[PDB]
Amino acid sequence: RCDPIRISMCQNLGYNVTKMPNLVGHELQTDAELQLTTFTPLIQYGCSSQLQFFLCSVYVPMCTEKINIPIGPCGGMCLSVKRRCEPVLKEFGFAWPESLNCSKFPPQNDHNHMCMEGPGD
Ligand SMILES: *[C@@H]1O[C@H](CO)[C@@H](O[C@@H]2O[C@H](CO)[C@@H](O)[C@H](O)[C@H]2NC(C)=O)[C@H](O)[C@H]1NC(C)=O
Ligand SMILES: *[C@@H]1O[C@H](CO)[C@@H](O)[C@H](O)[C@H]1NC(C)=O
Repeated sequence: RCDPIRISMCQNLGYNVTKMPNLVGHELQTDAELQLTTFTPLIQYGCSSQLQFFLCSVYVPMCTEKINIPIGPCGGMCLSVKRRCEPVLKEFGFAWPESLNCSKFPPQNDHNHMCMEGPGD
């Protein structure tokens, strides 16, 4: 039921299996890996120690046999990462993309919603 993560920048997270489609709409890991390259300057810059985990959690979200939904990031981590990384996008004339809008993620790991919050699987 769950597929291993083929994306190289996503291979050290604490989980290693996923299920497409991801939280951005890709059916294929390979398309997600291509789109991920857009962010490598940001990752290289080091605006947030959580950026890689956050992007991987969105582009290649955690799958488990016990759960029928992709498990993505919590809104809290998204807001934290946005706070640190959006300034870098903006100084270069870009913006925090709509597809990473922090509203589309659950606010906290509830018993009413599941999401990840740190580099914790
Ligand atoms: C981010 O996502 C949120 C949640 O969908 C958006 O909030 C809605 O935005 C639309 C478009 O203007 C409004 O019609 C709704 O009334 C908004 N809902 C709420 C609760 O604010 C938001 O527009 C998106 N963009 C940003 C930058 O936050
Ligand atoms: C995936 O990662 C976990 C983390 O400890 C490891 O125990 C498991 O053997 C790994 N499996 C694969 C297929 O990478």
